[PDB]
Amino acid sequence: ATLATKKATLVAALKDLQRVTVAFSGGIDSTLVLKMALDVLGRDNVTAVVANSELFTDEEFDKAMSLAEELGANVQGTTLDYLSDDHIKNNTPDSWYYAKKMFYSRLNDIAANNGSAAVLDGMIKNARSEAGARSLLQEADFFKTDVRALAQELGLTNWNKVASCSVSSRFPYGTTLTHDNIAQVMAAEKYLRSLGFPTVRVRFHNDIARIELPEARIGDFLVFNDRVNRQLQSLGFRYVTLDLGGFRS
Amino acid sequence: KATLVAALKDLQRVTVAFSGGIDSTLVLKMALDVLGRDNVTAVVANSELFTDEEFDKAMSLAEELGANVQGTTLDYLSDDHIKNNTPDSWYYAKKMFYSRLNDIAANNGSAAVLDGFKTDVRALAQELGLTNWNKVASCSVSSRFPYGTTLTHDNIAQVMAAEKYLRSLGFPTVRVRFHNDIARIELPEARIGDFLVFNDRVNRQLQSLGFRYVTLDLGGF
Amino acid sequence: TLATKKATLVAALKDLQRVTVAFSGGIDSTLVLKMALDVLGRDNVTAVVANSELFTDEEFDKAMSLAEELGANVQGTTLDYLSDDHIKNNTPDSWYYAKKMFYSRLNDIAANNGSAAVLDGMIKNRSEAGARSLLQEADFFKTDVRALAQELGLTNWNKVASCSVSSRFPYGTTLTHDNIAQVMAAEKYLRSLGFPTVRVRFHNDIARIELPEARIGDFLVFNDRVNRQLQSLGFRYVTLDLGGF
Amino acid sequence: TLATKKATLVAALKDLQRVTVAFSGGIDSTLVLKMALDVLGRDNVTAVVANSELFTDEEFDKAMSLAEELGANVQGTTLDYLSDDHIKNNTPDSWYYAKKMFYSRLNDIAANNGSALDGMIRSLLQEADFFKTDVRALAQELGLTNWNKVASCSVSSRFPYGTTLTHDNIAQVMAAEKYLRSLGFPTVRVRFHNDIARIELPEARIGDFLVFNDRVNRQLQSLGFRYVTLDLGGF
Amino acid sequence: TLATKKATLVAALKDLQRVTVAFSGGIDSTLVLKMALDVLGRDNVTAVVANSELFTDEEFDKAMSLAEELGANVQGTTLDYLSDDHIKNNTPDSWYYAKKMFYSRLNDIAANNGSAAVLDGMIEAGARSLLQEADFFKTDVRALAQELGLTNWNKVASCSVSSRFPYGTTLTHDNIAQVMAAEKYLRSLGFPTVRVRFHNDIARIELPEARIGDFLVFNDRVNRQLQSLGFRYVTLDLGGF
Amino acid sequence: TLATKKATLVAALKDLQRVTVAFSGGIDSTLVLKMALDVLGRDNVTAVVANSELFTDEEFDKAMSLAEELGANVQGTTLDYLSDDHIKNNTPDSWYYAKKMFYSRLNDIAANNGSAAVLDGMIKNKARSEAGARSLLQEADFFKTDVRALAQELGLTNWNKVASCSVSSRFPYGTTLTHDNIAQVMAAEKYLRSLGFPTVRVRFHNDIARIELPEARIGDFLVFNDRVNRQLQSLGFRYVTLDLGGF
Ligand SMILES: [Cs+]
Ligand SMILES: [Cs+]
Ligand SMILES: [Cs+]
Ligand SMILES: [Cs+]
Ligand SMILES: [Cs+]
Ligand SMILES: [Cs+]
Repeated sequence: ATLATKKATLVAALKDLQRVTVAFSGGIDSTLVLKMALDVLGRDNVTAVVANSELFTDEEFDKAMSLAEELGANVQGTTLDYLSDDHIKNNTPDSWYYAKKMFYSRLNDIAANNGSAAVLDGMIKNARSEAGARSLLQEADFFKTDVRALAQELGLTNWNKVASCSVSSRFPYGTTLTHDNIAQVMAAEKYLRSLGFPTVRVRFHNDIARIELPEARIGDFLVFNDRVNRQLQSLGFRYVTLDLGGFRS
Repeated sequence: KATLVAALKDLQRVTVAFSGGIDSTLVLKMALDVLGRDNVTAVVANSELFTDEEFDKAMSLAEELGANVQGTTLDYLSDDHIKNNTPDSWYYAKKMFYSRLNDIAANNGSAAVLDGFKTDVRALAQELGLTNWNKVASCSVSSRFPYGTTLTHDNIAQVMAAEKYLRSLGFPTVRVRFHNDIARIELPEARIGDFLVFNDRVNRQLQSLGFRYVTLDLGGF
Repeated sequence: TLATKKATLVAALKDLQRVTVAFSGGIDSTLVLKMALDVLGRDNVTAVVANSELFTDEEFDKAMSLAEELGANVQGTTLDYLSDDHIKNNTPDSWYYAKKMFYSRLNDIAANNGSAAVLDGMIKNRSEAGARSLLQEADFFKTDVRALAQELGLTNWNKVASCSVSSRFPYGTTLTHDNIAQVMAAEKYLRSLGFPTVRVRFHNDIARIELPEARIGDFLVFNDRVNRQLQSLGFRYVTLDLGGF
Repeated sequence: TLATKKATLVAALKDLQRVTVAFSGGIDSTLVLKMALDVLGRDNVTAVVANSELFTDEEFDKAMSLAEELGANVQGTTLDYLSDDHIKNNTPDSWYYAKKMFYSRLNDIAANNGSALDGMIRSLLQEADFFKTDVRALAQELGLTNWNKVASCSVSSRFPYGTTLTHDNIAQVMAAEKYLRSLGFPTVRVRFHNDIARIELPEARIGDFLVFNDRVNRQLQSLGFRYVTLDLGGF
Repeated sequence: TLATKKATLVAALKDLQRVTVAFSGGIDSTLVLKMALDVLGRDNVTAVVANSELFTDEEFDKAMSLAEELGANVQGTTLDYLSDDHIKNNTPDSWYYAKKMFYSRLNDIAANNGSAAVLDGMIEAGARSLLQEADFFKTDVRALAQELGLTNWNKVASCSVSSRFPYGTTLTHDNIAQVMAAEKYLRSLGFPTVRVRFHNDIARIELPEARIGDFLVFNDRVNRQLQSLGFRYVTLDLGGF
Repeated sequence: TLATKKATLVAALKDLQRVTVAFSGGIDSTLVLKMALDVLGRDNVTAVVANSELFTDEEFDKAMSLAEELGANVQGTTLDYLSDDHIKNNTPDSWYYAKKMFYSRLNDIAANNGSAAVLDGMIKNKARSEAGARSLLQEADFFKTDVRALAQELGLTNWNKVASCSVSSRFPYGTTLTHDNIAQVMAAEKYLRSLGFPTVRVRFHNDIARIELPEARIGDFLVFNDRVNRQLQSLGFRYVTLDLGGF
């Protein structure tokens, strides 16, 4: 339960694996996994993969790609067409399962080709598990607090402090995702973020946009009312609203 | 004042469409004062598209002036143009309204039904003026529903309860626009700042009335 | 039946011949004072307005002028509410011990000028003092009060009623001249900033300010000024109740 | 005593026999105009309204309609305050030369109709001991209901002492206040500081102003101001 | 001059031979515990962490965990501060008599474990502040902390819960729980610096004035929560924190 | 490549043997001072932080402590920027004459330290080069990402993430800088900073102070309205205003 033996667990596991492929998201957990992998195995035996997809922002992709380079890993992007699976295109409740399946199926193809012994992700002990992958922080009982601590011990400083999550969550179940509406939602959230709100949602309800913000920031939002209204109207919405129960999940 | 009083003497017996406003109160009192309690019949309309406070306040308000008051109820929702909320709904409603007042007038015996310049009106008001006004004007609840939407007994009650709640918080000028699972709240932009302490309570309150998401329009009115 | 009620009221006044009216400034006592004046004449009506440590000087001056404007001969009287321990110690029965002291003074006043009874504005919604509510004996229903006032031209009364300052103190807490002055000064300040509906609840070294919730947002710009002022008025801590009014 | 002062006003008016009233549209000028009418009769009282380059056209018209509705024969007059250099150059006594020019014209009109009065609290109200609270009482007692709940001061107050007033800056200032008024702020001043607009609001209203920040910034910038600011001490 | 400062610390430690440390979890106690461990070894160092009713269980656990991570022999003990009448009735002397109970227990621990002194972290009970004797400034502590690799201390300061009560009000287990439950709630809304001041039936909240604007959306929710926790009135102090 | 960029830099430091560092507190000067310390040792590196009337005391003290904590012998020095007529007269040239005066002092310090060069923290993208000082990161092709790359590798985790311009930006170009108005502007911003607004400008318009804040922070300012008004009025301003178009 000491942070040191947690680290020791992580190091011996990697030494056993010898060659790894890292599912690199750009967050703190992914950064700790990629950083520790390089520190134990060296740049030649680690491959960082970043997924380019229509369900996450281009900025998240671009900074993650550079973040891996700053960590000293040979990084490789790969593009995933999530909308090619009908459960995702039609935004059923099982969408998450087919997305992760399509994602881990792609990473195992990559690892199988560069000879790697495992795919690595940044699951930590916090209902999620994925058999064809090794979550070494979860496996060594790394808690959110242990990740921040080991990250500071190593000097890792520059990750992406906000998770942002898949855009399918901005559409109701049963709604079909298209390039236009996804682009419509992404343009809206990019705007609200540029005003200073890193945690933001623009939920799609056809002609109504419903914005979720953290309740503690709603007071500060008032100065942007008219600008958000006119801008989100340029993107296709007729009504621009603010959900009074703020940012739920 | 000279012309209006002479016009009243000519009609002798009248029925007044009483709204509670500046015009309706002044005409009803002058009609009562010129034609007498025995010759004036005041009617105030009760309907599913306006709140009971407008109705109940109007019946008690006119009695205070000393006129005999008569309520009548109108099933606007029996007209398909209103039930289906076409843009022409206003016209069929007013048509349905005056045909009811003309039936009433014919049976009571009135010569006419009276309705409600403003600068000349404000002056004649000063001669007496009275209190227990109805200083706020009403609007039909049809405006809270889009044109394609069919009006039901439940959603009208739903929207009216929501506005009645928001009014009680201290926001007399408000609209709760109906979009099925979404409530869209219109407030005057100068009041949106003052609304913030009530956010969570309005959310849980309007949700218990049937709404799934409770929202506030960034453009106010 | 409105005329029927007014006639009853008139028959009561004419019969009594001389009256003293506890004039509050409100619509009801104003209507009573107007009808009393109209039925018996200025010389046979004495309107009394009570001055006490439990209400503001502004409130007293306002009632005194409202009686003067109707054309009534008006007389102020000062009451030492704090001499009775039931008020001084602010028990929950304080409301009645205050009203008992009030009607007894009205009977002393009435007894010396010659009035047949004391008049107040109680309404069909005191007995121990021979006080009569002519509006309530004739089933005036608040709607009739607004009605007879319009008939008579009564247009200008005291639109907001005055609560006693004892409501600013918790039960059992003893009132001193300074506590009352502290509280009233605090509310006079807060009203002057633009908050006509306000309370400064007294909790010894704590001030607890009650506002209409919709006005708290506007209140923020005055926190430090209000804090320093109510602190200079005797409070050590100045707080704002999260549950408003 | 509220009637003892009414008697003073009525006694003074009968003595004057014929009157000319400087009617501003406010509570005080309204009370005088009504009393002159009822004590002296419509034929012996003339209400004069001053129009000038220093007050709003809306302010003039609201006064004109109220005087007629009170039943007075009312007469408009225009004053070119900008022709006196003390007014145009806004030195500190500019108020005195404007008021002098105003009463000199009001004395002119009155002599020609034949009258032998203003709303200060000659000011027949400030003689009978009216202290603003007495004025509202006589206003309620008399049935007066409609006047200007917001007091209109001359726009020369928006410029620092020494600034010369032009039609352009005056219009600029009046356009800005007219804009801010339409947003829900009836009490407002836009102080002119060349390229800087300094906006005074009642402190109780500053909280509500935030939703309009960017709109007024771009609007007052379009009227000629470069920087649009809000005075922290407000009105 | 910094390298001579470390030397004073090393000599003072070597002279003592066996030590017990009052470990707070902060940077100073971390530096003292780490250097004692580095000079004397785990077998000659005892880290003491106190559990008491005036500080949180969360804070207790974090000091316990920080001490284990440095590799120290750690000894928790509980202190019943409310058995001293100065603390229970919260006179103004409470702070000093509380510290006396604390240093008496640690010196009792030190006498039985075998240590020469009780060490604490400060830049009449035999306690010794070695960073002080050697003249460490806050600037010098952060410097030696990085020289050693320390990154993980307790960045949050901790006041005793006696500060939430006025002098003369007596502290009980129940009102203390009430005050701490309230502050933890407010912290969970997002206000890390907060006090819930106890005035019997009145709750008085001190906040950073810059966050009072942001607080309004929680007004009614805080009212009902702290009312449910025992308060009758929930108030906000206008002069902030 | 980065392994061999560190290499060029470490080789360059060994050649100079003794150095003086222009320490700003930012990541770039932090990387250089840290590498000089790691390659040449504490005895051979002298960190200099400049105090002046055009920058805050907070920025000065924060840089001094960052160098102390990094393990460098740190030495403050003060510059009288207002003695140069180009700086006092707030022309568009002022920045250059300031940097000339600044590097001129670093060279005197260096001559007394015994150092072979003056090092600054400039990276690949006249005052610096007229004085002969050297940007060692520029010389190994360090780009912003290579600075961040190496900062993690050395453990550098604590630098000064906020940049800070000279006070002359609070004055229009025609205005000549005086000690009294500089004190006026700086006291005000230090005041506003203490209220909880780290990003602030007090623009000087003679009798008018015009305050720039982030729009997202204007809402929070309300409880401080009357105190900021009276405080800046006590500092010499007649009117204290807030720009509606923020920062
Ligand atoms: Cs797994
Ligand atoms: Cs109804
Ligand atoms: Cs009094
Ligand atoms: Cs004009
Ligand atoms: Cs505990
Ligand atoms: Cs300085």
